[PDB]
Amino acid sequence: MNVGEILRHYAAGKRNFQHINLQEIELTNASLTGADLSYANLHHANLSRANLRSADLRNANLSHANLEGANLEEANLEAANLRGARLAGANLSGADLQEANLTQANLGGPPGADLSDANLEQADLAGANLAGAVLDGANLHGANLNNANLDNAMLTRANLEQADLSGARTTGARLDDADLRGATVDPVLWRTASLVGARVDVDQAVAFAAAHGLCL
Amino acid sequence: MNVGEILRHYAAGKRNFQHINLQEIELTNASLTGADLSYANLHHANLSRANLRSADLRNANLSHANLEGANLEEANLEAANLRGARLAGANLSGADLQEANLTQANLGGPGADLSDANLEQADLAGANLAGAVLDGANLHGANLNNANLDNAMLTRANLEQADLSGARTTGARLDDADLRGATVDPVLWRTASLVGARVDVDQAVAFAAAHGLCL
Repeated sequence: MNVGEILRHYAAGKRNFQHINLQEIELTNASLTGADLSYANLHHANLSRANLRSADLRNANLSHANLEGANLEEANLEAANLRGARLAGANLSGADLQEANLTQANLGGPPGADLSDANLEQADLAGANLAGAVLDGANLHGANLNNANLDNAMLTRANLEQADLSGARTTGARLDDADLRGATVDPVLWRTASLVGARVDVDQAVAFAAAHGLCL
Repeated sequence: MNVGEILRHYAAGKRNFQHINLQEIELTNASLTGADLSYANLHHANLSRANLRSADLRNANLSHANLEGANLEEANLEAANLRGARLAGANLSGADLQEANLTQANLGGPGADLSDANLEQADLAGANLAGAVLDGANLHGANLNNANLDNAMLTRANLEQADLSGARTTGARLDDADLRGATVDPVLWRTASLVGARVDVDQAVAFAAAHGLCL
């Protein structure tokens, strides 16, 4: 299916486009709210500035898709493939992104995506850039953040239980009131992140002290 | 006994002056090394710049004594009363000061040197040790209530079982100190350098907590 066809259909009030192939498509500025694009192929698709608010994108292939500046508020992205996707400035506030693959995804730079209150449970964000991103209130229970860039990323009140932050850059990260229990973190995180009211284990508290040079 | 008598005796090679009353005495600059002054009364004595190296001053009353700039290296001061004593610039390097009462004592505020001193069980409550050097000192079980340790150097010091409640610790260097079991305020965790400092599990927790972490 091409651009014109699908815009027409949406304008007619059609909302079921599930399984549709839209690889490489130019839907810049396109307005597709409430659209069911579950299981859709959008590999390398240009959705720059698109409005996808409340879309069903569950299981969609969005690898290396440009969503830069797109609206995805309360979109269902569970298990969506977003590997290498360009999301700088995207609004994912409230989105269901659980189990989604966001590896290598660019979510901001010295600009930042908004993921406030998003569900990122079990999401694979390994190697992702979230520098300056906003994840205030987000659920990252069990999320993989290996080698992720969280420089200046705001994670206040976020749930990082059981999360892996190995290799994550955390300079300027704000984890105040976050729940870190059971997360795997490098000792540098203790040195870099602000952690006021952050919730931790006993093992974590010890690690925190040790990371400041204390011996036991 | 007055000044002249005792200087003469020392110059003769007499060393036993134990129990001698020298209250209020002016022994500024006096040189009294190896002197046994155990149980001596030196209340409010001026010993400014005195050399007391290797003296036995055990149980001596040195309350409000001016020892400012005095040498006390390897002196035995165990159980000496030093309450309110003026010790700015004194060298107590290597001294046995255990059980000594140093409450209210001024040790720098230019500091005194207490390197490698034995301060076990010493009462230093309310003392001023600002800028003092206690590197390597043993303060096991010492009372440091409300002590000023601003910029005091306590590296490799033993603070096991010590009470530092109310102690000011801005700029304090506790690197490689042993803190196990010491009682400290949470502010100490915030203010002192603690690299290689040895701590309890309960201390590690308190440390985190003092940085705002919740359990």
